[PDB]
Amino acid sequence: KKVVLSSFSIIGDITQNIAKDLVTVTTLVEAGNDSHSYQVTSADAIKIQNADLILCNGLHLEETYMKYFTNLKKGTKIITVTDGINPIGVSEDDSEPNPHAWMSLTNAMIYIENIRKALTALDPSNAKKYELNAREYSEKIRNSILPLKTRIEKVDPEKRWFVTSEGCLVYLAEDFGFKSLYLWPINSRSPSMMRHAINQMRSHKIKFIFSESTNSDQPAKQVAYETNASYGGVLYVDSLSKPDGPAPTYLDLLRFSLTKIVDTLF
Ligand SMILES: [Zn+2]
Repeated sequence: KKVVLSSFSIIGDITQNIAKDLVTVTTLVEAGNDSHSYQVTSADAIKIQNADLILCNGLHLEETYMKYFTNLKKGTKIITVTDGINPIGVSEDDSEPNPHAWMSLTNAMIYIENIRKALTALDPSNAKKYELNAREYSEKIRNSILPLKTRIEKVDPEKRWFVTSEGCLVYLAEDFGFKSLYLWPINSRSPSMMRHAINQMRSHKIKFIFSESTNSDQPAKQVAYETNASYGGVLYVDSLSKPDGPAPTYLDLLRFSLTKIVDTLF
């Protein structure tokens, strides 16, 4: 039985829905651990050696721990599951890529397709099962998320802003046709970015700013105070929640976070 290692919980869960126990799906950065800054342990090194296929986000998500993906089993490839996704930079222009491509309905389909493709090349005798599984999961995501997009698209053009702490929604904004404002591009910053967000929120009359499940809510609340806006609450973006939490799957993560976003716009 083949072993497929996903770099973090979001990719692991997507892969599980496509493979459905045809392969063993493992995860490097488990839910609750930090996808942007991870220390690979000795036990993790065993997962890496056992991997017949390694599934990474790319867009530099794994840059600080890519060095551990060495001395690999012969034939084991590292697949970048964001292939075909136009990067969005961390600056406001050339700059490093923002890694959070999975916060997008469109990109969900691309993650799924790339994983289907890689699983099929790894395990070609199960091609028909991966094909079926990938379509079913794609439809499942679409059925849950599209009604949220439909509500979101009713927002008036003046209020088309996602304001967050980390720049975690830049791909969602591009996907749905919103503008995004944030305090720092990637979780572990700067006074000027905070000042810029405060001025932009006042200039555009923005009413809400969120924080997220793995960072502090204090900067968002301070910005809310200084802008006469409201704190929007906590979104899930960088990790699945614990199993008894609100976002224990990728589908649930998208559904929860987008629901919470719509429920502040209306
Ligand atoms: Zn992040």
